[PDB]
Amino acid sequence: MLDTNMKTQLRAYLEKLTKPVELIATLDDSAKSAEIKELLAEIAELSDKVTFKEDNTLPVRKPSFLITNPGSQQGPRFAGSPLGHEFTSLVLALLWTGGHPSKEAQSLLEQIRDIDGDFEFETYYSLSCHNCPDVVQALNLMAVLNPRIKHTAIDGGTFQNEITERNVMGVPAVFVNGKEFGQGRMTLTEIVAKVD
Repeated sequence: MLDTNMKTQLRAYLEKLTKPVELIATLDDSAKSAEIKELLAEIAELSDKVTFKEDNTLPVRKPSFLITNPGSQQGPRFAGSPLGHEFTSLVLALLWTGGHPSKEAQSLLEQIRDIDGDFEFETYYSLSCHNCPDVVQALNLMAVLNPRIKHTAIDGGTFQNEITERNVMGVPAVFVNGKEFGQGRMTLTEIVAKVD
């Protein structure tokens, strides 16, 4: 759950929201999904621009949630716990989806918006990985920027079966359209270059 520090900090960042943001979760009856429900609950009451609904009907990982805008189905998805060192990533995805501008250069955002082709990214991370945030954040931004680019950040501690199943030896481990894309550090620019 959110610790007093995260909550207070989150409350402060959210003041940057200008558009309404929705957190749509897909849960099961497991304890893990209980945590998520509690967390998305706390987050929603830190701001009136944030709503927490749930559609446990979607053919997606459980638990998981989508960060989007009302009336929209676009945005990055977090499967498992978005805390630990990914908390900054959670904050940023909320901010970006809520209208707050990325610090990236305008010409770069544009190149990202003009990317042709459909890419379904999946990134495995651990709550304690220090090099994962930048990768997760780069792919989240791309998903907020281009509806053709999807991204699901997966907490390895909630989907362990997938870690061995895909033989993930380290994190962050990124996949695109089901196939390995790259592991370890990467920049938004290095990533954008691989997908044209």
